[PDB]
Amino acid sequence: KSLESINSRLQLVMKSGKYVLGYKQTLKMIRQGKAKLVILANNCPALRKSEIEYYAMLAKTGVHHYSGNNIELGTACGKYYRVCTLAIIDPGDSDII
Repeated sequence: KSLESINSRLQLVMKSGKYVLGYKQTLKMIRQGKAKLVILANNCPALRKSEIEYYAMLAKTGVHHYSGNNIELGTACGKYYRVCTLAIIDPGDSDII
């Protein structure tokens, strides 16, 4: 995996792609086979990381383990709250996949 940060690519998804935020919707999208890529912050709860990784494995869906924390991920998503996980359904114009 490249050392390059995904931050700018994530911003491109926010602007041009399709995505969901949060455990409930991320898990739903994984389980329905709609998730093209899942992202997890480094300070997500361990039990939640494990659950998401497990279901993503069954769905053959890639998981990118974000190098930063949920403050950084929330900020990269243009939110004013912490974000632990999201599922990208359509990358739009981002070469993120």
